[PDB]
Amino acid sequence: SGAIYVGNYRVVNRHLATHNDWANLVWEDSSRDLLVSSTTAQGCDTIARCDCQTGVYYCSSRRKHYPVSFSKPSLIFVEASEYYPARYQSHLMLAVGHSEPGDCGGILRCQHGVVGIVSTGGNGLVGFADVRDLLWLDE
Ligand SMILES: NC(=O)[C@H]1CCC(=O)N(Cc2ccc3cc[nH]c3c2)C1
Ligand SMILES: NC(=O)[C@H]1CCC(=O)N(Cc2ccc3cc[nH]c3c2)C1
Ligand SMILES: [Zn+2]
Repeated sequence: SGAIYVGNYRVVNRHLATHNDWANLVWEDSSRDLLVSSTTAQGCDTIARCDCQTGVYYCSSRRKHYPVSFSKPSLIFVEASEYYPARYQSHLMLAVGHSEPGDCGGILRCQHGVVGIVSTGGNGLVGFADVRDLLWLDE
């Protein structure tokens, strides 16, 4: 679990969105595993606007933060799960690191701010849904 709170927006993994997220829906993209909902209270998380390929992510299944080198956002095949059939997930970045399904929502940050959230993993990999291209989150 986990979310990004920026301005009047809440960014979550689409597969973990709640009834309240869907009732206040702003945008969603199944191919990216992202959903953004509106909030009444202002958030002050900062989104990175950069091309960093290193950062640190929070891993809830270890209660620890880990440094990572990750790939640029790209279209990657993701095997079927109980939430999606087998498909290409877009805007996904991979890195070597520990992740389990419940780690989804952990934030990846660089020195500029929030880069994305954990969305995939397995066998010593961790995949993050990028949010740096969503410029409208800042307005
Ligand atoms: N026309 C309708 O039936 C909609 C209109 C807008 C609307 O908020 N709902 C209720 C609702 C809310 C969240 C969720 C998640 C899943 N289903 C939901 C249903 C019903
Ligand atoms: N973005 C997706 O399509 C997700 C949807 C929810 C989901 O359970 N998965 C499989 C998955 C996710 C993380 C991990 C870490 C280790 N094994 C994992 C297996 C894929
Ligand atoms: Zn950066």
